Amino acid sequence: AAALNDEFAALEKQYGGRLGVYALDTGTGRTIAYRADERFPMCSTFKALAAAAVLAQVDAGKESLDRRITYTKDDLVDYSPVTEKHVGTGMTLAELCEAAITYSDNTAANLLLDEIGGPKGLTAFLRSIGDDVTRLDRWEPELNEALPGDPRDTTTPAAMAATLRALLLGDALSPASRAQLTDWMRGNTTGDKLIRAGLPAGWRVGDKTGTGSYGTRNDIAIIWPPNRAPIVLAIYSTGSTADAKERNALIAEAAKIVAEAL
Ligand code: NA
Repeated sequence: AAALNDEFAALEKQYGGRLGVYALDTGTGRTIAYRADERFPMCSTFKALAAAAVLAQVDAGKESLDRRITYTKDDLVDYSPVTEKHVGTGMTLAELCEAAITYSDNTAANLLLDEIGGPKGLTAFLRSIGDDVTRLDRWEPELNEALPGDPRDTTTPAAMAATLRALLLGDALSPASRAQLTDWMRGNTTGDKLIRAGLPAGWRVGDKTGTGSYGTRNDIAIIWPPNRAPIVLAIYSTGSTADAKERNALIAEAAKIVAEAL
C-alpha cells in the first residue's frame, strides 16, 4: 500500500528512473505490486522464455535437446562468451539454452530464436500459455535499445511473474522440461549482485538478469526458502542514472524490501 509505495518511490528518486516490482508468496497468496502493470524493457530476461519455448517444442515431440546446431561468425554478436568458443564444432540446443540462461549468451539466444520462429514465434508461444502482454519484436542486440515510450520488446512485472510461475511451478511445460528450466535458472552465474544479494542467506534462487541501454537493469526469479512454498519475484528498472555497481544495489535493495514486506 501507500507506505510501501513511498519506499519504492524513495528508491526511484535515489537512483533516478523507474522501478517495477511484482512479488507473490505462493504460501500465503500475498503480493507486492509497484508499477506492476507498466511496461518495461525485457532485455536479457526473455532468454529464459526462449529456452522455455525450445523445451515446449521438445515436449511436443517436435524437437530434441541433443540436436547439434551449426553456426558461423556471421552469427556472433557481442557478449557471447560461450558460443564464441564453438564456431567450429557447433553446440547442442541443450548447451545453447544453458549458455543463454546461465551466461546470458547473446549469440545462443539468437540461435534459440532461430529454432522457435523468431521474436514473433516466441511471442506466439507466450500467448499460447496465457501471456497476452509480453512481446518480443527484435533480435540481439537491437532488442536492448530500451527506448522510453517504446512498446517493442517489453513485458510488465505482473505478466512476467505469472508467466515464470506457469513455466517453473505450473503446468506450461512437462515435468522434465520444467525441472530442466529450473536447474538452468538455479545455475545462473550472472545474478550474484542482484536478487541473490538482497535475500536472506538460506534462500535458493533460480534467476535471469537483464541489462540494457537507458540504464536498464532487471532480474526475475523463483525463490525457494527453507521449509516454505516458493516466492515469485519480478523486478524491472529503467532510466536510472547510476554506475554498474549501484544499479546492482538498486535491484538487491528492492529484493530486500520485498522479503521484509511479503
Ligand atoms: Na541483458
